[PDB]
Amino acid sequence: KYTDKYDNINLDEILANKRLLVAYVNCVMERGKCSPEGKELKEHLQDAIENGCKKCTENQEKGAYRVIEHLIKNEIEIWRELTAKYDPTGNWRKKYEDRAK
Ligand SMILES: OCCCCCCCCCCCCBr
Ligand SMILES: OCCCCCCCCCCCCBr
Ligand SMILES: OCCCCCCCCCCCCBr
Repeated sequence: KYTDKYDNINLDEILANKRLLVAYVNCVMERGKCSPEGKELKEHLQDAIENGCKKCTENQEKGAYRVIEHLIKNEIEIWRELTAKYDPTGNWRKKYEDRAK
């Protein structure tokens, strides 16, 4: 089971501040420095894609959808690079895009 120690981080504040959001994106894309939380996310994202969040907490599932919907609607280029890197066979791309729409 993934740790819940970072589960009280306010995702709304991150999504509303481009500088904060880009820091996490560059970390997960393996082109920028990581915060402790960013490193933890980077280290579990591939696994979560392979098993549909089987080890995610309820807060992580809810938070993943919040972040993903925001990217699909407002940061298309970021969404595309993330899904291409972590989900190259497209297990979830159409499913999340359909929900967002
Ligand atoms: O439940 C919250 C734990 C994860 C803490 C990191 C939040 C990062 C959210 C921004 C992700 C941007 C796409 Br890489
Ligand atoms: O259905 C595929 C899920 C895609 C999003 C997975 C988010 C994984 C969150 C990992 C949290 C680790 C603590 Br920082
Ligand atoms: O095709 C699926 C690609 C999934 C990439 C989205 C990663 C965003 C995860 C954010 C984690 C937040 C949980 Br608090």
